[PDB]
Amino acid sequence: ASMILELDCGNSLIKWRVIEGAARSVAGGLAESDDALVEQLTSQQALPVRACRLVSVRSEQETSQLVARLEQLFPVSALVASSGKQLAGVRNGYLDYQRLGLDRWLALVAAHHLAKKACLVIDLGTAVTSDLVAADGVHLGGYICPGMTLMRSQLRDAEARRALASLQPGQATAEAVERGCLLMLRGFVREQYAMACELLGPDCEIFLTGGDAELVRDELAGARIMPDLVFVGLALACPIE
Amino acid sequence: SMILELDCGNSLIKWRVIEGAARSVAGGLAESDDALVEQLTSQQALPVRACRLVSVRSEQETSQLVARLEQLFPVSALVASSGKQLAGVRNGYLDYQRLGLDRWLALVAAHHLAKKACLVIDLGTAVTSDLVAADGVHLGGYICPGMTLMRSQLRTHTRRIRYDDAEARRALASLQPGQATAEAVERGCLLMLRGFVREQYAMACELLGPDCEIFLTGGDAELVRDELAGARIMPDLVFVGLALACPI
Repeated sequence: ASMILELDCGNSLIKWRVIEGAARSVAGGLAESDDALVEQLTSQQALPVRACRLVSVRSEQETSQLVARLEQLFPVSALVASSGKQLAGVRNGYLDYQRLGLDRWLALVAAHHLAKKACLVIDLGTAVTSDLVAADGVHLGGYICPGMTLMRSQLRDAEARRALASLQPGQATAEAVERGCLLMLRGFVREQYAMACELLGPDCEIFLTGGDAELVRDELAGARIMPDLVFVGLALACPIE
Repeated sequence: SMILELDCGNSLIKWRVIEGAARSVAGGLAESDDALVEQLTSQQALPVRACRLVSVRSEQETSQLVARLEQLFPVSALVASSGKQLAGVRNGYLDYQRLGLDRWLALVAAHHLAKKACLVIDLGTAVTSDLVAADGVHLGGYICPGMTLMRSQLRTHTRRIRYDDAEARRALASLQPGQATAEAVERGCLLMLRGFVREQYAMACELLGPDCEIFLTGGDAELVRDELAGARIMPDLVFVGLALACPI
């Protein structure tokens, strides 16, 4: 049969996966550079990839280049997600709908599509984003702030996890920074939940995504953790056969 | 005769001149060793006959600043140094010398003034928070980015984040969901900042008791003080500690 290669092209990373059928992932990875990406994908050209869809927050030129390299590695005609005032019953909340990062857009649309209720959508990645959508599908807007990665490379994995074994006051540089930043991130999440309760109601659905979701999930007992949220939205934005 | 006081941070150099025990009559933020020596020129007259300072810079850069000072004033400059104890306060870092000297003097000043357990947060380019038990024992602290650093990080992360100061200030008039880049970024970062402060307050109530005194310093203290009505805002906290570290 034919499989689909999906990609999320962020500012500093490219996440990809190949799915069989509707959404069963059989392979995927994270590339810190296009060369790393080509390197990883080259090992999967054995897979019957015959379709491709992706979302990108990079320049129109940078994306076309990537698309070109993709269409070289696989016999496909890549679909590229684009800005919209509406998608799957969800209304873009930006003054200028095109100003909304496409990654945030697809994820928040995916969330409302799945919940059909008001929801809080938080992406804990390199950068952190939070978006709120009313029960009627209207996007209220959102927020942006740095993630653990950006906060780190500014003031400075198994060893860092050790510094994070406690959130009590640090007695050494490494501890102060790691615990400081995580408490700042955890603080942000609580501010988002409070804001959502106020504008969406206490029973709103909560969606967490991004590689650092695990660091804050304990704060919201009922939150739904979905590493591939954006990809759910990408299927809606670029439907295939 | 007056005293010239300086706080040499990694970037800016906050200074002031005081008459008597601590009455400030002049001061300012010098973003560079140059925007200082000359900055002590503009509004000038003040007859300083003593000087003390704390610095978190290389022992090189230190005398590099002390240099153009030992010449501008007939004073034998006093420099604050690390310590395991000061004015009844115990340094809480495993290696007492790794603790930022500015943080150190500010938290010591706080306990010196309260004589109770305290939470001390400095809302500057970078944000720091330290806790001190009622017996004067520093439990340690936290370090994280402040507003300017968070903006800087995001700016560097993506070219899609760029706007005017005017648009930036406009954005902070509300904390509701942003509907434009400046609104999402400015409100996001401020909520993260306000969020960090609430976590610190919770951590303090836990380890120090709900009775602990709260001290806020740094230029961005105003952005978060409403969260702690009882908070004591002290822009010059570090200088209270400098006098304890270098008495005159």
